[PDB]
Amino acid sequence: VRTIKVFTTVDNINLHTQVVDMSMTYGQQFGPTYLDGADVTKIKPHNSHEGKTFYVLPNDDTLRVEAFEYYHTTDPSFLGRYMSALNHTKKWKYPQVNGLTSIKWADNNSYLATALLTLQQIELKFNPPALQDAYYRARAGEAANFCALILAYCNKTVGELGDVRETMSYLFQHANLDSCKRVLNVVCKTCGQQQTTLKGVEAVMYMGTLSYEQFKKGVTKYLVQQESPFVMMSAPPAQYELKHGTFTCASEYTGNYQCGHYKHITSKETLYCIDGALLTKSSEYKGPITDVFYKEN
Ligand SMILES: CO/N=C(/c1ccc2cc(OC)ccc2c1)[C@@H]1CCCN(C2CCCC2)C1
Repeated sequence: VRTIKVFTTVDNINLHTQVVDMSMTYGQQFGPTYLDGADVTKIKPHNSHEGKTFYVLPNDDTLRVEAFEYYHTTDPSFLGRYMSALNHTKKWKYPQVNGLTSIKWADNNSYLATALLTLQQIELKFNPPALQDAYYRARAGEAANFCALILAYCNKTVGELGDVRETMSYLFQHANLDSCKRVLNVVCKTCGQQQTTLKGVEAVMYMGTLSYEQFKKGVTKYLVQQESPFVMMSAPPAQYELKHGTFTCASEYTGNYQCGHYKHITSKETLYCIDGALLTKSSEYKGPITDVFYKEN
């Protein structure tokens, strides 16, 4: 009997040595099987597959535990959806722009590129090891896996239209933000002392205005005390002037012909508009901004 040695895994951390009969398909021996995102279930082993690592679906307690510990989800479809996305994201190009990893436009990924750029400029501790590992690989230039995971965790497929604010929110909900806090106080002369506190993910997000200067000053009138490493402000896309040094980064959204497109503006020594692979540098920027991110120092 002709056989080769392969490795199976669900996390690419614990590798399980397996002997495969080249006469049988991977699906008959392991079940649904993947190589770098490609479904090889109906494929028989090639000699080139010797010593390669293959993803399989967790069909036993050992693989289930390893999967849950690594991904922090029980969704049985997660790994399949992750692999399906990876087979595309691995083919995307990831150019370095101004020291930041970006994505060349493909499969309507402007929102992912903009999120990827933003994530590199804020300090975030993910709870799932899968995200934390891919996060640091993405910051180093290898972001194909991180992008595939974002798609999987957000229940979005390659090519699906997406929203940066949504994507950031759902990723924040897989992060440790327990120390973040936003204390709100009612501004009144007759109501006395009225305060409520938002803790966790709610404290790092706000919808309604883009300016932190205004948000801090007011809103009935509410005084705000913000204690978070970062804050994301979102508002309907409208013409908005981005002044250098007054923000960290921002998302621009254009809706020409109801076909959306995102660009990323970051504030470095000057303003940089990163549109996928494209880069435009300006001292001033006016555009239809919809998200602005601010960092604590
Ligand atoms: C015309 O786009 N309007 C948008 C929008 C509308 C109301 C908002 C109200 C807000 O606070 C009250 C805060 C943000 C808001 C944003 C987003 C802009 C970004 C792109 N999205 C698209 C929707 C599907 C794909 C992406 C749509």
